[PDB]
Amino acid sequence: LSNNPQGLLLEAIHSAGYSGALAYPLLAPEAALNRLDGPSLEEFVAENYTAPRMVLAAAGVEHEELVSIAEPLLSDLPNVPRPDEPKSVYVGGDFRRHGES
Amino acid sequence: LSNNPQGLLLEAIHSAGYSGALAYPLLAPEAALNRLDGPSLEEFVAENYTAPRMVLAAAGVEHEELVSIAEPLLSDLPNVPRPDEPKSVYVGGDFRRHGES
Repeated sequence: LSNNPQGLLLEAIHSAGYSGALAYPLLAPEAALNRLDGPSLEEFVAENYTAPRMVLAAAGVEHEELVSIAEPLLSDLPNVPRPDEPKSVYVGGDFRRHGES
Repeated sequence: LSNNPQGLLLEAIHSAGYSGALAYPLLAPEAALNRLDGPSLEEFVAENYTAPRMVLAAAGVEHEELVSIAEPLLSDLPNVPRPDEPKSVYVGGDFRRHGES
């Protein structure tokens, strides 16, 4: 990953400035990469992929046929309400990482 | 190197909280290691390993014997003017490095 310092700096800004929900990394550090599992992903999806968070957008598709095809395949999901939004607070921060370049 | 964090932190403190002389690292970073060479060592030794900065100390040796064997081996070194010691100021802040969990 080190070959793209721009993305690294953007991620470092997020990690070092935000605290919590927005400071959570986006690129799966080594330990978490080692620890992740199929059941972990399955539980994450089952808990977070609920109906009030599904939007089926179409670009050049007629509405009538689109809904006629996507109603049977989606109307049977459980109606789990939206959880509380993950709150984060912005603080200062200084990140610094030496390397070869 | 990471197996002993104490030495790493001593080196880090020296580098961070000194500026030139004491800040010069002791464990030869990778770029310096690649740059280093035999002729460079030759020149460094020939420039620095001079007589006015050499002490030969014995622990269990008669002084007469030691001097009688050492004078025919060190008396002909060139007399140099002992170039001055480097300067270093203390003002320094923080070093932070992220590793294992």
